[PDB]
Amino acid sequence: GLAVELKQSTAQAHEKAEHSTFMSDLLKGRLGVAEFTRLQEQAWLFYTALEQAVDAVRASGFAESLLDPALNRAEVLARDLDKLNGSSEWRSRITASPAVIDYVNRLEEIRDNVDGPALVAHHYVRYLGDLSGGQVIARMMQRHYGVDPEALGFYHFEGIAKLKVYKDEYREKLNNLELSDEQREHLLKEATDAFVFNHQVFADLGK
Ligand SMILES: C=CC1=C(C)/C(=C/c2[nH]c(/C=C3N=C(/C=C4\NC(=O)C(C)=C4C=C)C(C)=C\3CCC(=O)O)c(CCC(=O)O)c2C)NC1=O
Ligand SMILES: [Fe+3]
Repeated sequence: GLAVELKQSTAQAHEKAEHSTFMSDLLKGRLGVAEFTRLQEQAWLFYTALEQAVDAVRASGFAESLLDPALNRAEVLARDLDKLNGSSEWRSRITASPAVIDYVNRLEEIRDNVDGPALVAHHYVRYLGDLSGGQVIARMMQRHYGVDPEALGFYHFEGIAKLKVYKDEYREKLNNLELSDEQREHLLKEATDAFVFNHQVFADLGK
């Protein structure tokens, strides 16, 4: 089924991204809230784009049930960024790193083409990862750096009760999407690209 094909097809790419030096250093406690704050700022930029593409694709009637508005992160992230930075100065200060320009560009292309299969791929890579590994990242931020849980809204998924059931239903929804061979292939290739973008985001943060 598609959920299994996605996981396996992308496993290599998930591994490259997951074990990048910046994320590895961040999670081990080698870095700081400032570095975590920089990541969330870059994530705000790309979640903002992702969610415009989700909106376009949901509106077209494609994969509707999967593209649960409860997953939207951009607004909670801004709120986390207001707390982390102590004001909204960040909105005028932040600039997309080169990795984020490419990532955001691809998201805007998908938005504008209203490319359902491609958007699903990006949705899987960001949201199922947030739901899967996000409590680990949040827990490390509180543990290593004393980050206040109120500045970790991005990881809380307010509005979802049983998380493992949610993930299971999300995978069933993936397995239920109607897709041509052409569309399945395009989705799978796009999932690898999504991991490729995210790894470069961390590389650029590492620099
Ligand atoms: C850009 C980096 C990055 C992305 C986009 C990412 C996404 C991601 N991680 C996942 C699972 C997972 N992710 C992790 C671990 C991590 N996940 C993390 O993001 C980090 C920092 C860790 C480090 C511990 C583990 C253990 C699983 C298995 C859980 C599952 O399959 O639901 C899944 C679901 C796999 C599936 O069920 O098909 C996705 C889409 N993981 C990443 O690392
Ligand atoms: Fe992960």
